[PDB]
Amino acid sequence: MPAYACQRPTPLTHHNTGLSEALEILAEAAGFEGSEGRLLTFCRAASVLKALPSPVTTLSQLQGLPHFGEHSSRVVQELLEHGVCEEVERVRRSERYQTMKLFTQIFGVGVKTADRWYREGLRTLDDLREQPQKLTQQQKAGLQHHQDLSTPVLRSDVDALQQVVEEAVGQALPGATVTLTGGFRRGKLQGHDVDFLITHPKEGQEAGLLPRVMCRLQDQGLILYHQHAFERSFCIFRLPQPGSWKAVRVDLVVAPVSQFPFALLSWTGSKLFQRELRRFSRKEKGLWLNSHGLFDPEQKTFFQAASEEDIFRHLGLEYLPPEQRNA
DNA sequence: CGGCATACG
DNA sequence: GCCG
Ligand SMILES: O=c1ccn([C@@H]2O[C@H](COP(=O)(O)OP(=O)(O)OP(=O)(O)O)[C@@H](O)[C@H]2O)c(=O)[nH]1
Ligand SMILES: [Cl-]
Ligand SMILES: [Cl-]
Ligand SMILES: [Mg+2]
Ligand SMILES: [Mg+2]
Ligand SMILES: [Mg+2]
Ligand code: NA
Repeated sequence: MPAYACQRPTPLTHHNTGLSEALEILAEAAGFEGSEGRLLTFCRAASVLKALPSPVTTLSQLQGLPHFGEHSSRVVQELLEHGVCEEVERVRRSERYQTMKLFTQIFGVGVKTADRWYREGLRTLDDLREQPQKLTQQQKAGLQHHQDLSTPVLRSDVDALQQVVEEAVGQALPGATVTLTGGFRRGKLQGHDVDFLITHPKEGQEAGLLPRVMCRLQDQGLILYHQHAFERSFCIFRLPQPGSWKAVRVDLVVAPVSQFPFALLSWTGSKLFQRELRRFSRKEKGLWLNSHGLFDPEQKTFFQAASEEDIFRHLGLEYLPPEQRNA
């Protein structure tokens, strides 16, 4: 079992679901306390279990697996022996965890804002609604739409939404294309949002595109919230439903075609997969990876990629399709 | 021990 | 919290 998640296939569904879920609770709680390192270790340990070919049934099967030391091994040991880990259950029921989870789930509220509200004594969404002078416009939209945004987006919803985005994109710039990315590209059946990547086959034509797209969608009455030159939009869209509609989070990103493989790789995820790939690139290969390119800081050159396959090859990694990037 | 991903809004 |  290699140490980086980008070195091994990780499918969406696997054979250690309960164990991985428990470790991810501890990872999430570590993040709420500001410990990024602990969060990463617990996330990495969970992801190792997702990559195994069969269920862990005995503690001895953890021997030699990366990211399993005394703490993660004890969690697994307790789940195997008793079906429950006391530390995990204590986190689950804790007021701190439940409130930080509730607050950070809001679009526009991160850990730092949630923590400050927690320390001020706030606990519920109605607590926040009763003090709207303390909210940004983004947070107000996140709070007004919180209920709809807490409902999973279905893969059945995605097709309808891609068609409306394509219509606006085609008027904004004929020939521009829309690609589904994020979790749905990795095979998820549900999501918290829909992620799209937009480009045009003629380098340079995509400059200035996203404002033109957003203005068109707003004129069609489909935008419930957006932030307004720009190239990324994190919006709330109106999606039709039987006799009504619901609010859905949609992310739109524009990239030049020369950067498209890098942007597609970056926005397809998973989040852990991308962090691990970027860490691998820098620490093992001495190359700096981001959503725009892959840089050699010694030669001061960028690697020209025509496909995600090119990028895996240039990092010396076996290619993983999106469905195997569910780290 | 140092390190832990990344840039745009 | 774990790796090198
Ligand atoms: O902190 C982050 C968040 C997101 N991303 C990049 O943005 C992509 C989309 O980020 P999302 O937050 O939309 O996640 P997701 O689509 O994988 O899963 P859902 O919760 O939406 O179902 C991610 O898959 C990752 O590639 C990061 O690189 N870092
Ligand atoms: Cl590999
Ligand atoms: Cl690390
Ligand atoms: Mg998504
Ligand atoms: Mg998104
Ligand atoms: Mg230390
Ligand atoms: Na949030």
